[PDB]
Formats: sequence, structure tokens, C-alpha cells
Amino acid sequence: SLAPEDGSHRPAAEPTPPGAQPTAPGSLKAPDTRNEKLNSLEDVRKGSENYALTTNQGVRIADDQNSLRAGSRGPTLLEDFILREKITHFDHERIPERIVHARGSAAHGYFQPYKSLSDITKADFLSDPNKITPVFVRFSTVQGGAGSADTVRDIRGFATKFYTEEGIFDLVGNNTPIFFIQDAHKFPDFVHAVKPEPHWAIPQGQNAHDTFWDYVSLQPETLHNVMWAMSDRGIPRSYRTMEGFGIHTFRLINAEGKATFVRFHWKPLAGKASLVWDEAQKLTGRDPDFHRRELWEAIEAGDFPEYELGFQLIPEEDEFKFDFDLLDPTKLIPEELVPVQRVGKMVLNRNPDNFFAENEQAAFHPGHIVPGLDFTNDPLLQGRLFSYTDTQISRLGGPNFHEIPINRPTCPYHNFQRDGMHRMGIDTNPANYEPNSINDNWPRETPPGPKRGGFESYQERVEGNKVRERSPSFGEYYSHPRLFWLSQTPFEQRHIVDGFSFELSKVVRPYIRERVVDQLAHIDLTLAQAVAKNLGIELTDDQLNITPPPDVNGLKKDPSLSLYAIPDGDVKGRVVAILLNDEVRSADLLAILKALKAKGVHAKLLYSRMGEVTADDGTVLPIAATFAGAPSLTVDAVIVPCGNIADIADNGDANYYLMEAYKHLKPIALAGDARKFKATIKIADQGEEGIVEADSADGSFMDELLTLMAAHRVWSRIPKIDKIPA
Amino acid sequence: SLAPEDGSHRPAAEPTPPGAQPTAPGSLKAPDTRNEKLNSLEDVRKGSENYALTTNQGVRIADDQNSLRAGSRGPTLLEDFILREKITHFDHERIPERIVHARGSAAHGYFQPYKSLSDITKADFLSDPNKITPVFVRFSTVQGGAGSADTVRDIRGFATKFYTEEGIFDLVGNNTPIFFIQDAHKFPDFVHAVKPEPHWAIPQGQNAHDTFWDYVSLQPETLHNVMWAMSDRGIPRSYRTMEGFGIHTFRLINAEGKATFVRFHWKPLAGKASLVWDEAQKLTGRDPDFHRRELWEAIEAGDFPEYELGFQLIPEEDEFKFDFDLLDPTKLIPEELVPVQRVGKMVLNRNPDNFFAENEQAAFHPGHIVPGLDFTNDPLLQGRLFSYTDTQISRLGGPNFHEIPINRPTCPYHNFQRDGMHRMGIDTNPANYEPNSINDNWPRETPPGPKRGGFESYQERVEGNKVRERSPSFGEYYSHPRLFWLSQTPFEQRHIVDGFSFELSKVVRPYIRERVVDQLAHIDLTLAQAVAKNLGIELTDDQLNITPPPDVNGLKKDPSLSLYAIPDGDVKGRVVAILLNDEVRSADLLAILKALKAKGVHAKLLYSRMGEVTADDGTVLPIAATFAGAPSLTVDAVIVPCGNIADIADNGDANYYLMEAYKHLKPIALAGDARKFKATIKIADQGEEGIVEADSADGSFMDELLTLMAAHRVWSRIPKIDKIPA
Amino acid sequence: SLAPEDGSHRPAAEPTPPGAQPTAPGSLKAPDTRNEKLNSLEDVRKGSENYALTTNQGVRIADDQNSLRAGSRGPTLLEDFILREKITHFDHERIPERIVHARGSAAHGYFQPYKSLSDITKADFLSDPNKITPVFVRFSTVQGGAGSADTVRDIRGFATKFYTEEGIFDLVGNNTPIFFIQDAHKFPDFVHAVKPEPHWAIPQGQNAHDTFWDYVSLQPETLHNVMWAMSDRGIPRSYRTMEGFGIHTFRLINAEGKATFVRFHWKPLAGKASLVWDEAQKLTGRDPDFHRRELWEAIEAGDFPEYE
Amino acid sequence: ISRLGGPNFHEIPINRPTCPYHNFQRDGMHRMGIDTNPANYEPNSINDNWPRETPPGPKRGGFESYQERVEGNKVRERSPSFG
Ligand code: HDD
Ligand code: HDD
Ligand code: HDD
Repeated sequence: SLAPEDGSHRPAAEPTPPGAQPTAPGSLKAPDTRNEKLNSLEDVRKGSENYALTTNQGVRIADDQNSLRAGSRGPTLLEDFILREKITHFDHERIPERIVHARGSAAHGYFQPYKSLSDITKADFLSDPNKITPVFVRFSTVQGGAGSADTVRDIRGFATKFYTEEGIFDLVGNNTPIFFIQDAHKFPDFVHAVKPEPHWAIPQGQNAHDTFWDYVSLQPETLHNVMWAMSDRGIPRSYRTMEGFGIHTFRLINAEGKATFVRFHWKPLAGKASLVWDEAQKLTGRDPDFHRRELWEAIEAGDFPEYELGFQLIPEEDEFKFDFDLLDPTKLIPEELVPVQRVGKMVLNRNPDNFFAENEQAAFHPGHIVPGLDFTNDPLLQGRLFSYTDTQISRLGGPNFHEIPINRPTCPYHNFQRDGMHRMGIDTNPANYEPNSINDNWPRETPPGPKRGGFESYQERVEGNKVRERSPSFGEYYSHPRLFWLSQTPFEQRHIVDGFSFELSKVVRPYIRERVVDQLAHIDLTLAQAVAKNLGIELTDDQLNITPPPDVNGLKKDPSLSLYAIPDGDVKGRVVAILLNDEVRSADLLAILKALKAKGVHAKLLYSRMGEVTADDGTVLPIAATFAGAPSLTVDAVIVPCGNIADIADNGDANYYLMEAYKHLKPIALAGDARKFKATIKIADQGEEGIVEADSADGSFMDELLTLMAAHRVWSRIPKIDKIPA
Repeated sequence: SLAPEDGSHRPAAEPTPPGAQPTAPGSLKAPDTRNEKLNSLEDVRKGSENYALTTNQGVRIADDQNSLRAGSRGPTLLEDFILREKITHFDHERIPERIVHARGSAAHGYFQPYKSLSDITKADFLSDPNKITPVFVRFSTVQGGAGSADTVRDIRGFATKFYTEEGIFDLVGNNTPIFFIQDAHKFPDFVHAVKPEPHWAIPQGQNAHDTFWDYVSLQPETLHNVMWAMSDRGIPRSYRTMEGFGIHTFRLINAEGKATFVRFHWKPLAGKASLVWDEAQKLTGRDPDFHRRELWEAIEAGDFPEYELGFQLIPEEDEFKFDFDLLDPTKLIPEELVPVQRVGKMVLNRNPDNFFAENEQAAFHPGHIVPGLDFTNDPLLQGRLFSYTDTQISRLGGPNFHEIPINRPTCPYHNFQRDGMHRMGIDTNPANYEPNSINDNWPRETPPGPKRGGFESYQERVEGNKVRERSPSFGEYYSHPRLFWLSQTPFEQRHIVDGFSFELSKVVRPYIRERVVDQLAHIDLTLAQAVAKNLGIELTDDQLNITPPPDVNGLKKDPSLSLYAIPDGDVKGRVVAILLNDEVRSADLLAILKALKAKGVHAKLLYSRMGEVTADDGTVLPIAATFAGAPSLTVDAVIVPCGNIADIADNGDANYYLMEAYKHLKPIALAGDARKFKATIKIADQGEEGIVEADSADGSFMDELLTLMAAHRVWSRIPKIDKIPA
Repeated sequence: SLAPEDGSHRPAAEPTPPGAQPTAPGSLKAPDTRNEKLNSLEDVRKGSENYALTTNQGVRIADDQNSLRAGSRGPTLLEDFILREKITHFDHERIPERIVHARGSAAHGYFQPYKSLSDITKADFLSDPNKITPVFVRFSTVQGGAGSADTVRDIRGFATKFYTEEGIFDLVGNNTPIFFIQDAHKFPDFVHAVKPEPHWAIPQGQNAHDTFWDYVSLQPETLHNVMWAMSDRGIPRSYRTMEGFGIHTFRLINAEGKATFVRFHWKPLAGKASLVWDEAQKLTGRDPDFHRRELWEAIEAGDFPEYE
Repeated sequence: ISRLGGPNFHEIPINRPTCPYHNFQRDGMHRMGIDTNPANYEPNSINDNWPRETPPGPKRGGFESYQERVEGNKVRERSPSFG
């Protein structure tokens, strides 16, 4: 037996904070967390303890350490079927990654509505506040491969599979309310442009290259989502702290046959929070798995990710009332014009058991709708309906991808489809066609109706000639980017300017930079000038005279477009670094930990080596990581307790930890002699907002620290950070 | 409702004779038949009665008769996800067929040994006469595609999957005791030669072409199996009436580690029985699915195929005691030298539910052995071990083919292998490697032992240089073909001559026919001359003087090599055509059927049209088929009762029916005025052996017919048949 | 050398009647028959005479008769890359057959118009009677597998790939002028009904079974093509002696943008001819490759299949 | 066979030998080479046995494995020399 005597190999099957235990498969970490979908997977879950090691054919293996050979230094024999089986399975482990959103992290959970929606939709999963729908959610980046980093600048995917009693509904959205392009025909052009360039396959996880900015400069329809991507929305703090949007206008259909246009929203109950670019970029090197880790850990802690589903609803007769087209996926519907109605709440409360089996193989597709929903003519949505069925044939090996356990409906499914590679279902129906008399026509079509009815499309009127033509109503490109711009706070606007400036500086062909700046001059001259200045470009007189686009139905701003303008801070689940010394004042630590615990904020104890340090009263303190092994990038705030400060005062890593946290606008709190660190970050004696300081870590010290953490970052420190060499 | 009111759409769920009921899926036909494998497939069985028609996502379909279009004469819309799911699944229904043995028919059953064989093998499925092992058996041809015909001349496959408590054991045999080639390296050559020629892909299901005989003429090692293939062995009457052989010498390993050499045998308990060539050929056109049908129908009738497993056993110290090499797969072990020891019984007692899911997807592989068996150095076996794992990666879509339900072990299987296309099992093991401490090293290796132990190879001595060399001991090609020839009856010899003669007639390049005749001169000059003559070839003086090969260890014949030398007829499950007239004598019919029922022989009632006829006494006789629709090819004998014989006396089809049966040596019985039909087949007034005749269909009229049926065909008739124009 | 002294192994590279010579690959049989498409395949045609036997990696093989083994009666060694490459390629030879029309026989040829059609179509291949368009035609049955018999009673497929100067045009037709069903949504139902039944996979190449007639009895729209299949149309004598049809109304469009409705037809210059049922069925047993053989041999003889 | 889709990965252009390659292997997914050999097997008379095996020799000969002596029992055992 190889496990240590003390059982420390095995994580407690209780919720634990990040770092307290090794992470573990969901069914072993939280065996009592159940929902209908998780239970239905039980047929295929395979354990291991107490079982003999076998081939795939069930033959017990005596010696899994050696190939069969003729003498112990001789050649390997072809009759070694144990070796070849094991090697063959290994040799064929990989499947094709997703064409886009290959990098993503998933969890199980459940959803339920706040109130019946049967007045506007007959969808069963929205019909009853006490009917729970299992869900499986995958969050993702867009451009990079499955082994790329999490904290890149990109759009994020937010895909939700609802295993309803009337079929799978997949709501396949992103973290911004519009897309870069109008018609699915251009998707491969756009994606080829954003992806690594085809000669050398560079760069990974980055829009900062010529082809992407070339396409942008030539396709101003992209400018709206480009603005969102260049803002801090492009670098979320966590999948828990971003919005999700279905982007397209869909339809809701009630039992009376009435259609209402809807756009879908997820509101993060943990609040909206993003990183800053220097931090996000360096975090792709220090921990390329930061978002994956953080989501998995939040769930093991009990800090379940929660989202509120919301609908913008527009009656059918109001289709043409806005000064943008509701079917144009590059246009958003301002919440100032159409409020988001809250619809229900989704809680993600268990991680998967096997990433490959459940995450990699999950197939989400926006064509998977249920009665009570329907599509519209959105020309991007229309082409998506073709892609997500078609792509699984190579990705998942064939047309039986719905039989892969994660994908299976929990409701009944019966039909006359047969065969296909890796067919699991053994059909006993004498008939494989309909109409049939030999099985009395079963399974049977079901008329549409109020509940449990067959699917019928809404009978929308279609009147037009067969054309390949963009609707003229889609031909407006600048007003929504401007509305976005004007709705950001001054610091968010600076971050946008810095995002464009950084990205365009990596574009080798200078005319491409110029052409993008010219597009910026059509949105906002202040933005265009600020970017131009960073690129050493001077706007021409004509560019300076470009008339700014019109307001969006009278709006000069909409604060819901900003991450930060309206506070919605939630510290629960956030994490603080506590920089230890070899003689910690235990009275400081006790007060620190008590206040953090009261607000559900986690701590990591850091030192210049691993092992333990002993505090002033004999308490043995285990060290989670070194200053260098768990950098300030990975925490929300830094606290330094008193004690033997001379131990760490001249440690370069400890000093840098504070300089890096300071530059990235994080709250820092310094107790007792830790106040000596004020010098490294140039804080004046009288102190400064964003640095908490006191003789000791009392209740007052922690309240203030906790208040700053609720506001996420110390924006008012931005003018002070260009001086700092960090 | 589309089913008829009287419920006649639904086959009776009880044993019925062939043709009495429509055929049905095995679990609907025989719900009460069970074994441990059939029980374990229950989780994937899908019903159909009383369920709604859905998409694969569980969405109820309202209209499964139309596409979604813009207006009822308008274009189809891309948003029709119900149409595209359904067409996509249809578009990807097919998977590659097997490289060889693509054509095959399969049934579930069970095996039981007669007694424990623990003194000679530790194999668990042979350890206890009470231990019953589920099986799945697939029988097949070799050459033709999945859509080729059953009653071709070819070798047959007889593949058995034993679902043992210690793993899957696949016994992958043929119906002749040798193979055509010695070393696996030549398999693609031989198989390319026998297969349709690569320019034009002709001929299907036939060795009667130039490239096959070219190869054979250049590779005399193939002559042994060619003799079998050219005999009536190449055209079995039924998969129930052929022998099976593992071909190779394998090893049994007992609990003390002692190795015994073994060759595997299957003895058909329904006896040995073949067609004649003209019958077999025509039958590929009248019913290309005859063996598949016959197998399914035997099982639905309760005429379950039964086979006895037997072992020829040779002590290790006897390896070199014979004139041929035990490892040479072109050599048989005469039963006169090493008898077949009976081991156990196998009964196939349930048809599959879905042919594709269970039969097409089944993967058999002779490397799938269990503790208590091991391989030898037979260099054809040796290369087989590589192929049957390899081929599944394309054929079945990847390395998880063991998770396709029909292939799954019923015993436990646990290991560290992960991922791969269409992965079903969701592993919860924190470790995916060993050795590991984080799961205490589970699943763990198991030392070899008397039972329930790990697989260890037998420590055979290997000594020699790395060579691509054939063993000189394999370089004798004629003595076995000669023993086979001399062991055949004179009519079986005639049929061999005529098999070579017909096949060689289809070889377009005359020099190939001559080179084959030259090879036959090395085996037996009588055989060679008879073939030569049918080809217009004259043997040279040299050829006439070739010394015949030596006998095999003193044997100048072994009658176990003959199909018919030793009668072993069983009539149960055979079929008789009864040719009706419009006024049948009912006393004749009652007597016929009563005698047939007593012996388990089935009957089909034929006429010139469908519907019914009424017998002299008013009895209504249902007609199964017309004379033309169910030709004599498909039955084992023909009886014509009295009645209004004038009604059919001038019917070409009815006359021909008798001529065809007469030509193919089948028993024919004629009662009262049905004796008029003697003219059509030119029978003397005093009658002849093989034609039963009498005033009325009893006393001993049925005993005599039933006695002819036990002898299978009327061999004495052979000189009489060249006369008849049929 | 294994060939016979008198060279009778090699068929003459000149047209010869059926059975006179062994049949051969088309470029060895008729080396001077050329068209643009046939010439464009020259980069991928591989010969054989006078070349050494190699692996796929170009390594010359000394002994293509034996695996590598420890002793001449010993076990086969994993390091035998020659054997494993050869057996790997063999083990993966097959690809999925077509879902329908899996059984079919194909030939190269050419098309030429009788006159310019630019009044009714701007299609480039129809613009000038001197425009020669290479074609590749595959004839087929519908129901049976790639390995089933040719002279079954079935509809026949007649597919022509036109390699035009402005794109490939595939005219994918059958030998009757209608289809069994009205709407593509029902194609998997019709095809499952006609194909071998799912419990036992019987029968091959035949509509003569319960599920086919069940569907037909419940879907009267099928009756028209059913009538054609039940006539001697369902049993052609030869792919050379049957009609072809596109079935659908399509449109021609001319340079002015005017649309004309068109249905396509192929008229066989060898005339129309079919077997009788008893002969056809029996022929599926005596020569299940009869139509494939007869097409190949007509072309080798110079009886070129011609269609208008 | 999975990564590159089948047994014809050698016909993907980067992977192709620049020297001659001829054999009796046929078919497989994505088959590019169109073989004109009347024979797809050896030994064959119908194409005078071409392409032909080549004896090993000093230059341009067939591959033959070094005849290293093998001696021992069939074992799954690590050599003690590796320990
Ligand atoms: C016509 C092509 C096409 C277009 C126009 C879109 N996508 Fe898409 N999307 C795909 C074709 C596709 C795909 C190729 O089918 C993917 C990759 C593999 C897969 O399973 O689906 C995919 C994956 C994918 C995923 C990952 C799902 C998962 O986690 O497995 C998300 C979140 C989105 N997409 C979201 C969007 C949004 C919000 C779009 C515009 C509003 C959008 N896609 C446009
Ligand atoms: C080295 C390659 C090789 C050689 C020398 C053999 N075979 Fe084989 N055999 C295969 C390679 C193979 C295969 C390519 O792996 C097949 C085709 C598809 C499959 O799953 O296995 C196969 C299938 C196959 C089947 C069909 C199993 C089923 O019904 O699915 C049978 C009965 C046999 N073989 C029997 C034999 C016997 C008795 C042989 C000589 C003693 C033999 N094979 C030599
Ligand atoms: C909705 C599906 C569907 C429908 C309604 C049809 N087919 Fe089809 N057809 C196919 C789906 C298909 C296919 C599944 O896509 C095939 C099978 C394999 C392939 O490559 O294409 C095919 C093959 C195929 C072939 C063989 C081409 C070849 O030789 O490779 C012919 C001649 C036709 N079809 C002709 C027709 C005609 C004349 C139809 C009715 C007017 C028809 N098909 C309806």
C-alpha cells in the first residue's frame, strides 16, 4: 500500500476553502449534491477502490510494469496484447478540439424560475417556480486552443444546457451583448482573421496581430464588439463576475400562440469585476489556468456561482420602433429603453468527475430549443443553426453524439433514427420508419398544445425575393460603439484607449493602425485622439471634422453598459494574500481571519519558503505558497500583519508583491511595523485612500479593508501608478 | 390507428415454425429467454409503444411529414432543425464493413462445460459444470461484402464471444481445420487475390477468377484449404450443419503451470450437411439471405443451434511427434491420431434485437484470451494478434469499442486508460496512472494464481536469431491435401473435381489453369486427370509420373474428414415442400403433417397462387408461397399428395419444382395420382431408390421419406441427373 | 520471372470483344483515350513495372514472405515495421459505403452539345457545340449494399459529374422520371422501409418485404414510382439500355436573367431494353456482377455507352 | 490512424518520400494514388511479379534485420542490469 498512514492523500468530502485540500472529482468531493442529471450519469461512473487492474476485456493484469519480451533484455513480442491494448488506447486519446471556444471550464448545477412565465411562454422549464431544471454550464474563451491560457483579452462564451422535461434547451451565449459580425456567411472570415495566422500559427489567445485588425479596419460592423473586447470586459476576474447574453433576438410563444421578442441575459450575483491588462497578461504566464481553477475551487468551497436569468421583452408590434434593427446582432438593446425582467436563478454547485468525459465531450447548440421558444431571422443566428449539428460529426465522431452521457436528455427520447458510429441505444421497435402499421405507428407525432405538445414553428410571414443582400437597416456601425464609450467611467475609458493602443502597437503594417484610428474617429474624436497619440499618429483636419454618430433613440449614456458605474460589489469568495514573517503577531492574525471569515473571504498564507512558521504565541502556521509561487496577481487584496517585520523587510519578493499589488490597484492593509512597507510603494505618512494602516489589525482596520474590497479596485490610485517600476 | 383491428400485425411471442409468423426482434419474440449478458444489455434497450416521437434532444415532433418552408410551395428554411437532425443521422448511418468476413449472422446463447477441466486449465469458464457462460456467436463468409449472398462457395467464419467471469474470451474460428497461408505477413496478398479484382471490383463472393488461382498456383501452401473450399465443405446447408475449428494450436495452462497444446473444435449436434454447387449458386439468386434467414428462424422455432466444444490435446513433450509441425496452420491434426475430447455444449437460443447495434458492431479478436489459455508461435496466429485490435480503430470509430454494449464484459473492468472518441465511462478515480499513492494504488495488479489471478504468459523458451524466415518444417504442401482427398467418399470426390473444374473454367488466362492442374498432379493423379479432362488439358508424361506425397504418420485416410462417410443425420428443423392442388386428399395431408410434426420437420404448403385451397373434405389449407416464390432450392425434400392432380400436372412451375429437387438429389415422395409426376423426372414404373411412392400417404410412406431425409441426399442418383434438362 | 513466356498474361491494348482478353485497368487497356480530366489524373497514377517493392516510406523490402521472428519457429517481433505497416494498411482499407446507391459501376467519357444554348442558358458547358466536357458517370441500384447483386428489381441511379470550365456540375438522376416521395423530410422513413429490416437485416436488394409494402400502403404518393419499379423498368438489361432523368424541375438562366423551367433526360442511343423477372432474379445468382461486367466489357470492346 | 485520419497519411504531401514507393497496399480513407498495377498481391504472374523484392546488398538493396541472437523465456520482467 502506497497511501500515507495518516490518510492525508484523500481530500475531506466537505466544503473546504481554496488550498485547504487537494481538489477532487465532484462525486467524491460532494457525494450528497444531487440533481436529476447527475443521478442519471450513475450508469457510467466507474470507481476504482478495491478493484483489480484489468484489460478493457476484463482480464486481470499481473504485471503492469513490463512488456513481454524473449528474455529480460530481449525484444518485445507482438503477442503482448496487454501492452498493445494499453498503448492503442493511449495512442487514440485525443479528439478534435472545438473550432472556436476550445478553451473552457464547466460545472453542473440547477435552475428554477422565480414565478410561472406561462403568460408569455409555454416552455415547461419556465412554467413553475418549484420545478427545478438540471443544467450543465461551460464557460470559455474564443480564439485559443484547449491548452491556451484563461486570462487572455478575448470574448468569453457562457453556454448553458438545460435538461428540461420537454427536451434539451441550450442557451449558447457570450459575455457581451453583441457579436462582431452581421451574417453567418462571414464567420469563417472573421474567425480566420482573429485566429493564429496561417503561415506560422502565431499568436495564440490574442487579437493583437495584423490580420485581425486588417479585418476590423475593413469591416466596421465589427467595431461595436471590438469596443467591448478592448474595454476591461475583455479580461474578467472570474467566470463568476461577468454578464452573459444570448445576443440574438429570439421569440417566446405562449399557449395562445402569441410571439414576444426576447433577448436573454445572465446577471452575476457575485457582481461584475474585471482584471487590469498588465495583470491579466502576466497571469496568463504565472497561472494560465486561473479561471478554470477559480471556478472549480469556488464550487469546492460552497461559493457556488449564481446567475440571474433575465429577459428583455419587446412585443411583436414594436419590432420597428427602435432606430436600430432588432435582428442585427451587432446592435444591443439598451436597458434604459427595454428593462431586463428577472426570470430565475441558476446555481452551479458541483464540478464534473472527468474533464474529458463531461467537459470536452459536451455539445451545446443554439438550435436546441423547446416548445415555447422559437428563432427569428437574425442572419447570424440563422447560420449558427446549421453549424452546431454539423461540427459534432467530426468533433464527437458521428451522429450519436447525444448518446455521450453528458449530452443525453433526461426526458424521454424515441424516434426512427438508427445506426451511426458507436451506436449505444439498442432499438427493439419492429418499425424503423413511419407511418407504420407493424408497431401501430409508435412512436407517434404529438399535436402542438399548451404543455407536452409537439414542436411547431411560429408562422411568421415571409415576403421577399431570394437575395444575397444585407438589410439596409443593418448599415449603421458607429452609434452603438459611441453609446458604449460614453457609458464608461473615465478610468474604464482610459483602459479602452490603452487596450486599442497596446493591440495596435503589435500590428506590424502601419497603414492598418492608421485605418483603425480612422474608424475610431467615426465613433468618438476623444477616443481616436488618445489612441492616435499613443501610436504617434496625428489626425488630419478632415478626421477632426467627422460628425459624431447620432444618439441611440435619444440616449447619451446607459450606465448598465459599464462594469463599475453602479456598485454591485460582493466580497464573498474573494481571496486575500497574508504575507507572513517568522514571528507573526498572532493577535493581528486572529482579528484578520475572523473578519475575513465573517464575510466569506478566503486567505492564503504566504512566506519566503514552504513548511510552517510559528507565531508569537506558539501557533504553528502552515504556509500555502511562497511570495513567488502565488503572486499578487492571484489575490484580491494584500494584508501584512505585524510580528518580526525585519524577517521580510528586505526580501525582494515580499517587497515586489506589494509593488505589483499596488500597481494593479488592489487594496493593501499594513498593521504595526508592517507600515515600514509604506516606503516601497511611496505612501506619505498621512496615508492614502486604498492603503489601510493602524497600530494593529482591529475591527476598524478590517472593516475598512473589507469596504475597499467591495469596491474591487482603487481606481483613484491610477494617477499614482506610472511612477512605480513594477 | 394503422394496425389492423385483429392484431395480426404482431408476431406471437412464443416459439413458432418458419413462416408461421412474421419474424421479430429477439426480446419481443422470446421475452422469457435470458442470460447474464442479455440481462446486462437492458440499460440500453429502447422500447417504443406509447411514446411520443422526438428529436434526439427529447423535443416532441408535431409534423414528421413535412419540411419547414416559407409558404406551402416555398423554399425549405435552414432553421428546420428537426429536418436537419433527422437527415444528418441518416447521412451518417454507415460504418466501414469488416475487411474480411463482412457478411455474417449472429445470435445470443450460452455455454456450459460437462465437467470441471481444472486438471488441464485454470480457465474459469471451464472450472464448474454448473457455471454457465453467456455467448454471442457470429457466423460469416470471408470474401463478400455485407450485402453479398449467403450460399456462395467460400470458407465460413464461426466466431464465439464468451463473456466469462474472468474476462472476454473470443474463439475466432472457421469451418475448416486449416487456413490457406502460413505467415500473417502474406494475409493482405492472399486476401487481395481472393477479393474482387482491383480494376473493376469483380467478382463478388467468388474465388472463380484469375487472381485467386494465380496466387494459389504460385503458393502451393494454399492447396490444403483450397481442397476444402472446392469440396462440399465450401457450401454448407446451414450454419447449424457445419463444423468449427480454431485452426491454430493454442495452450491450456493449469494451476501448476503445466502447458498442454490444444486445438479447438466445434461439433454440430444437428450433424454435417452441405448443398450441391448448382443449388448453392442458384440459391444466391433466389434467396441471397438463406443462411441468415435459416439461423434466425431455427431460433424463433426453438430448433436452437447446438454445438459441442471439443479439444485435441497434445502434451508438451509430444510437440515433435508428428510428420508435420503443430504450429503450421496449413496442417490438420488427424482425429485418428489425436482424438477430440468433448468439453461442453453451446446453445444459441436468442436472436438480437437490432442487427446493426449487436451484430454489425460486435468485435471478436483471438487475442482476447483469459488466464488458463495462452498462444503459441504459430506465425499466422502471431500476426492475427496485431490485426484485430488495430482494425477496430477505423471500423468502430476509436479505442472505446469495448464500451459498445454488445462488446462489454459482464465481469468487472477497471484500469487507468482514459478518453478517446465517444468515451462512455466517467472515471472517478483521482489517479489515472500507476503506481499512485493518491488512490492507494487502486485498481491494483493481481498475482497469477489458481483462480481469479492476473494474466501471466507461459515462460516458453525462445532461442534463435532475428530472422524473416519460414521454418523448413512448414515446407511440405501435398500430403495433407492428399489425406483429405482419400478420406472423401466417391461422390464427394466427384464434387471436388467439379468445384475445381467450374472455378478454373472462369479463369480467363489458360496458363493459370494449367499451373493449377500441375499442382493437383502433385497431390493425386486421379483428381488431376479428372480436372484436366474437364478443362481440355492433357497431362504430360512427366506429370503422370509425379510420385504422390507420403501418407500422414501412416494414415491412408481419416473418415472424420468427410462430410458423409459416417452418417450423422438429424432431421429436426429441416423443411419439406408440399405441393398442393385445388382438391387435395386430406387423409394424405393429415398423415404427412402428423409424421413431420413427430420428427420436428417443418412443412411449407405451396400452390400456383396465394390465398387458400379447400381439400376434398372441406378443410381450408392456407398457402405459404407459390412454386416460383419458394423454389425447391430452399427445402430438404418434396412431397406431393393426391387430389385433383390434373390441376397442376401441366403446370410448368410444379413440374420444374420436381426436376430441380430431383437434380439436386433431394428425396421426393408422391402419393396416388401424384405418381403421374414420375414421367416428368423419368422414373421407371418399378420406381427407384430415393423416390417414395404409394397409393396413399401412409403405412410406411412417411417412414421411408423420413429415412431418406436422415441420409440428407440421394447420392446414388448422381449418374441419373446429367440426363435431366433442369 | 513468373509471367508466361508467350506473354499471354497481358491483354492487348486495343478494343476487343467480351471474353477475348483478360479485362484491364482503363489506362493500360486504352492508353490513347484521353480527355482533360483523364489527363489531369496523371500526377496521381502509379505504375508498377520495373519498380522495387517498398514500404509506404520508400524502404525496399527484401523478404515480402515472412514476419520477423526470434528463430524460424519463434515468436513474431514487435520491431517488424514492415509487417505492421502492411497489416495496418490492410486493417483500414474499408470506408463507409454510400447510405443509398452503395452498389454502382462507373466509367469516364465526354459530353458535347449539339448547338449553342446561350438563348436559354449561360451554362458555359452548353455554350458551343465544340465545347468538350469530360464526364465521370456512376450507375447504381438503390437499396442493396456495395456487395449486392446487379440485376435486382430496383430503381437505378444515373449520376454524371461534368467537369466544366466554370465548375463541377453533377446531374444526379435515376432511371425513372419521378421519385417515391414528395418531401425530403420523409426520405429516412422511405429508405428505412425499403432497406433490409432492422431486427435481422433481411432482405438484400429486394423491395419484396413487409415494411416496404407497409409504407407504400400508407403513403399513396409512392404509387407512381412503385408502378415503374414493378414494371420491367425495374430490371434493365444493361445500364446502356435504360433512360435517365433528373426528376426535379430545375431552372435554366440565360445572360438576360430569364428563367426557364427544365427537366433533364438521358436517352440511350442503344435503345431501351429490360430482362424478365425470372431471368433477372436467377441472374443475381449466376452473375451478381452482370451489369458491372457488361458496362466494363462494352467499353473495352468499343461499344461505348452513348446517351443524348 | 486517428490523428491523420487513416492509413494513407504517407500521401499527405509533407509526409511523402521523395524516392520511389511502390507496393501492393490499396484503398483506405483519403486514397490519393491511383494504382494501375493489374495485380494487388504477390507473388503474381499477371504483372510479372512487379513491383519486386530486392535482395539486401551494399547500396540500393532491400531491408534485412541484423540477425541478433535472442535467447530467454517469454517474460514480463525488467532486466536486473537496469535496476
Ligand atoms: C456559423 C458559424 C457560427 C457562428 C456565426 C457562431 N458560432 Fe458559436 N460555435 C460554432 C459556430 C458558430 C461552432 C463551430 O459550431 C462551435 C464550436 C464547436 C461546437 O461544438 O460549436 C461554436 C461554439 C460556441 C460556444 C462554445 C460552446 C461550448 O462551450 O462547447 C459558444 C459559447 C458560442 N459558440 C457562442 C456564439 C455566440 C454568442 C455567437 C454569436 C452571437 C456565435 N457563437 C456565432
Ligand atoms: C493478420 C490479419 C489476419 C489473419 C492472418 C487472419 N485474420 Fe481473421 N480477421 C482479421 C484479420 C486476420 C481482421 C482484419 O482483423 C478481421 C476483419 C474485421 C475484424 O474485426 O477482424 C478478421 C475477421 C475474422 C472473422 C469474423 C469475426 C466476426 O464475425 O466479426 C473470423 C471468423 C476470422 N477473422 C477467422 C480467421 C481464421 C480462422 C484465421 C486463420 C486461422 C484468420 N481469421 C486469419
Ligand atoms: C434527403 C436525402 C436524399 C433524398 C431526398 C435523395 N437522396 Fe440521393 N442520395 C442521398 C441523399 C438523398 C445521399 C445520402 O447523400 C447519397 C448517398 C451517398 C452519397 O454520396 O449521396 C445519395 C446518393 C444518390 C445517388 C448515387 C450517386 C453516386 O453514384 O455516388 C443517386 C443516383 C441519387 N442519390 C439520386 C437521387 C434522386 C434521383 C432522388 C430523387 C429525386 C434522390 N436521390 C433523393
